[PDB]
Amino acid sequence: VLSEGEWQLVLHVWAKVEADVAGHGQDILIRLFKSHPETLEKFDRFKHLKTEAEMKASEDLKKHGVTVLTALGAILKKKGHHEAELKPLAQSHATKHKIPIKYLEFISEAIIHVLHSRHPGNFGADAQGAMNKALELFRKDIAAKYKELGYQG
Ligand code: HEM
Repeated sequence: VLSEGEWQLVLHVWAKVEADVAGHGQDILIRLFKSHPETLEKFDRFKHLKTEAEMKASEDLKKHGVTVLTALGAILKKKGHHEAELKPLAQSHATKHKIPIKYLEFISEAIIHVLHSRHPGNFGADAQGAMNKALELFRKDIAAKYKELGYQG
């Protein structure tokens, strides 16, 4: 369970993200695909992209990144009260996309890398700790839902 103070560190950096969610989404997805190329293979729409340049130039990848970060933003703003938001996401990611928890750890890593790089003003050690706790909470709740749904994850 996060403290209010932890949630405020999370939402303070998220507010900066929201200055340009499309750019942040591109950086995060590209970092994920570069750091863990196996994750790209889950995306039938994107797995043809060969290079970072192709990824940066993809309008559809940018749109998807906005979709992803907007969903996660909505989850973070619930400050842990995210049961309703998690249900459809867990279902799609378990049953249609088949995303293991290990891959959710990888995208969590990518989020943290990007925030650390872009926002050292609002992502010092304490703030990163808070964001890690929020993402661990998300992953723990997603893992419990995967098990309910029948997916080992
Ligand atoms: C912060 C974690 C994540 C969030 C908030 C998120 C959010 C979303 C959202 C909102 C969608 C669109 C609706 C849906 O199908 O549920 C989506 C689609 C998808 N997600 Fe995720 N996602 C996350 C992590 C992952 C990861 C780690 C992978 C793969 C390694 C993944 C693979 C996919 C795929 C393959 C689709 C369908 C893409 C398409 O339209 O072609 N997601 N995700």
